[PDB]
Amino acid sequence: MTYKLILNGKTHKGELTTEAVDAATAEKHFKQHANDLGVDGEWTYDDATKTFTVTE
Amino acid sequence: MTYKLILNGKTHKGELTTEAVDAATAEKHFKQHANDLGVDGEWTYDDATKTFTVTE
Ligand SMILES: [Cl-]
Ligand SMILES: [Cl-]
Ligand SMILES: [Cl-]
Ligand SMILES: [Cl-]
Ligand SMILES: [Cl-]
Ligand SMILES: [Cl-]
Ligand SMILES: [Zn+2]
Ligand SMILES: [Zn+2]
Ligand SMILES: [Zn+2]
Ligand SMILES: [Zn+2]
Repeated sequence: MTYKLILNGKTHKGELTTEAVDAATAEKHFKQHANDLGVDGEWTYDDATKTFTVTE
Repeated sequence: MTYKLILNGKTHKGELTTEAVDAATAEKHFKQHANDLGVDGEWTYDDATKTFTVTE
């Protein structure tokens, strides 16, 4: 399924999508990108919309 | 000004924004993120909308 990451960082905002066979696969993928983009915040997940948010 | 990066990659799609004092500052910032997200493609820039696109 297609998962989305919403980044609400102080220096980086936006949205990334990726295809993953399960939610853990997508979340590990996304935690790597949030690290890469310097966004260290609070994580939430919405299963209905397959959307992770990271908020600084 | 706020610049945007549109990523149209095979494995990563989405949009990132950042504030930068000039376009070269934003583009260097964004080229680092596209590298980080594994998106190596053709770059275009639209000055009217301060938008870089990278397309695989
Ligand atoms: Cl799917
Ligand atoms: Cl950004
Ligand atoms: Cl950055
Ligand atoms: Cl500004
Ligand atoms: Cl992605
Ligand atoms: Cl990735
Ligand atoms: Zn799928
Ligand atoms: Zn950034
Ligand atoms: Zn500005
Ligand atoms: Zn990705």
